[PDB]
Amino acid sequence: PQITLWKRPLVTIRIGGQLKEALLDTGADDTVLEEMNLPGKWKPKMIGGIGGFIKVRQYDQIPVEICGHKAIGTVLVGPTPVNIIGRNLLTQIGCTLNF
Amino acid sequence: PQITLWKRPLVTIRIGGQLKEALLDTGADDTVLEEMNLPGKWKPKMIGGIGGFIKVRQYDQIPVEICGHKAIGTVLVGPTPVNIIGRNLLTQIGCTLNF
Ligand SMILES: CC(C)CN(C[C@@H](O)[C@H](Cc1ccccc1)NC(=O)O[C@H]1CO[C@H]2OCC[C@H]21)S(=O)(=O)c1ccc(N)cc1
Repeated sequence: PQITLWKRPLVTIRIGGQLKEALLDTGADDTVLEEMNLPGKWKPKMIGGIGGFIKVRQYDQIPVEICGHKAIGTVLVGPTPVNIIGRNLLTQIGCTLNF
Repeated sequence: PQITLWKRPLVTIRIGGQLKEALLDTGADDTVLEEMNLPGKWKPKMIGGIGGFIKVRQYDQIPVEICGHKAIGTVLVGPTPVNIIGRNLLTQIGCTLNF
């Protein structure tokens, strides 16, 4: 799709079998989801945002379907204010910015 | 033009007659720039992201050019680690997400 920006670019995703809403976030290097259970191994990591640093759980090589487009990559889980889809997955689905 | 998301979507902007590098950020409601001493009235605000909140100064109706496209609107100024062009100005320069 082409998505304009007069509203937040919120989309439905599928992950670990479940639906969620998430924000397409070109200013995020990484995909960060609010607290949820995912299968498999994870590693403790830290990541910084505008307000400082948080602890997250890093899950690798995770399948995520975004507006019907498939990705498989790293998902961080922790106290983000909103689920965000970062560039690690936006690149997989072929996103670009256009003006 | 089209901006890839393999790397951070940094572009040149002009504001308050300084040229700066800033992120084209679909995840940001409002534009936030690194600390700078702009002229004019402002109002305090808190904005929140990963890690919590920062305090910023809200300026209104500031001219900002972004890759040669003119815009004018709200600019927040405070201790962000990166200059961020948010949706308030992205719409004004014609920016969409596409996949
Ligand atoms: C978390 C979003 C809902 C909101 N943020 C925009 C977001 O794009 C920031 C923008 C950003 C970018 C760099 C540093 C701080 C903030 N990215 C971010 O937090 O990404 C994190 C996940 O991937 C990592 O890569 C970048 C930081 C990590 S935000 O910076 O907090 C923000 C909040 C309010 C406004 N008006 C402006 C910006």
